[PDB]
Amino acid sequence: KVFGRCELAAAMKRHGLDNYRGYSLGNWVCAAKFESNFNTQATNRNTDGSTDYGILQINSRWWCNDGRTPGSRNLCNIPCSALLSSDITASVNCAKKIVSDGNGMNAWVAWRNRCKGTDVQAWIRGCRL
Ligand code: NA
Repeated sequence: KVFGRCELAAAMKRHGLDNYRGYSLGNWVCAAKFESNFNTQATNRNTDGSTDYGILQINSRWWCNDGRTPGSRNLCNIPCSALLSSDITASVNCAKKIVSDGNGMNAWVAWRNRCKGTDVQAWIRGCRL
């Protein structure tokens, strides 16, 4: 599913991401935009052989099991395919584990490079939330 910007914001809000560990909703929407262009089916292979999955591009080296990333962990305890669902619950629940891991949203390279220190509230302006 390709979300609309406000549709995604609402979904994320309902799943407890607004201000989760102090990151306002616009941060999450901004990261999704640049990670996946709001497409839950997005996948991208990394140089190390791991793959990033879903709307928030969660990596198989640490967070999910894809059966093809040797020596990896599965810290969210989920098949990576669950992250591609139109239902974002598994991505959100896993993202809450990731953002709590020490480095905050800096875990998402696109957040650090494209969202951090920008007016992220712009991503939810105009939405009914
Ligand atoms: Na893994």
